[PDB]
Amino acid sequence: GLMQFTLPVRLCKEIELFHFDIGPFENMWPGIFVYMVHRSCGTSCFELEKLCRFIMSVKKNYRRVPYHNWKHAVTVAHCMYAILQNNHTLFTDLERKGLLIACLCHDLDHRGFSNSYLQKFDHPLAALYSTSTMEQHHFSQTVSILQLEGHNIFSTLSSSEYEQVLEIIRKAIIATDLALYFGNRKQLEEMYQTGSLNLNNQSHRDRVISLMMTACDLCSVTKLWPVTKLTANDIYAEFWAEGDEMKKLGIQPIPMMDRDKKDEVPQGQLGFYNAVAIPCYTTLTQILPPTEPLLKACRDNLSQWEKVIRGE
Ligand SMILES: COCCn1cc(-c2cnc(N3CCOCC3)c3nc(COc4ccc5ccccc5n4)cn23)cn1
Ligand SMILES: [Mg+2]
Ligand SMILES: [Zn+2]
Repeated sequence: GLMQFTLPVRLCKEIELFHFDIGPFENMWPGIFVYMVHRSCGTSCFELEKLCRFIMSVKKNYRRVPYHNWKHAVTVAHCMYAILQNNHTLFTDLERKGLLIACLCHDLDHRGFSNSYLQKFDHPLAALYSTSTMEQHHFSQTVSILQLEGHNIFSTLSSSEYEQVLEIIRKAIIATDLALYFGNRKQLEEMYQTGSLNLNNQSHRDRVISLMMTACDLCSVTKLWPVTKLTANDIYAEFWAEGDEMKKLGIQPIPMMDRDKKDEVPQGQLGFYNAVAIPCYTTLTQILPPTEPLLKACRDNLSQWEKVIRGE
């Protein structure tokens, strides 16, 4: 059904840009993921029938929430695409496959509630996945969907190669738990500076991949402003929707998840960039220099928030 698709020539060149925006090509998002895989791992790392089967199932299990939904998955997948394409040598054939799948499934069957909420109100997900709650569920879902009839796109890997690819996927879905980013960047940051970072060192390698994921995951901040500005709202609908349930249970939510403090949105976003996004994209560039356009777009949108906060 999908299989017969081919991307328009108008988009081939734009799709390679880091600041590419999938937004006005909704009914092509699956096609673009077929595209980004064929361009990266060639047209014969997955049987086309099995890839298309898998993507549409991935789509199915993305809910109709405001931010953590199928649009957000593809956008992330795209960033990693642009990262991988700009640093083609540095990552193994096997890693390229995993990181393009892992991104796509990184928020699979997401409920639009944080781990804070799922843990504060004792959700069964928090009963099972004690830390990194939603992030563990997300990987879980990749497993089941892979085990579905005719979905195992990796089935052509050796038994050992198969297990390596799941590890990579699992590690990269967990690293998108922002709680782990701070420590991950902190440790990356020192390794590079104290001069001990080493691609060859597999534990070192995993952190590079984890930060990559965090860069792709938040990459809405790296687009043209009228995209970035629109995307900001999407996250807040979700956040405030969380707060609102808390309130219906007698509980006051924190400012970010309280729609009565929406006049502070620029304030939050300006502080988010400075506390999270900028450091992320600084350490990504420092380690992966040709991926610098991200940091550049992140700054651009930062001063756009400045402009707003002080009224221009
Ligand atoms: C506990 O919530 C889950 C963990 N968490 C997620 C975030 C977070 C993630 N992504 C954000 N993006 C990516 C998409 O483009 C918009 C920015 C993000 N923005 C924020 C905004 O930060 C705040 C902080 C305090 C605020 C207080 C009042 C009004 C707005 C605020 N925004 C938090 N996150 C912060 N903590
Ligand atoms: Mg997540
Ligand atoms: Zn995400």
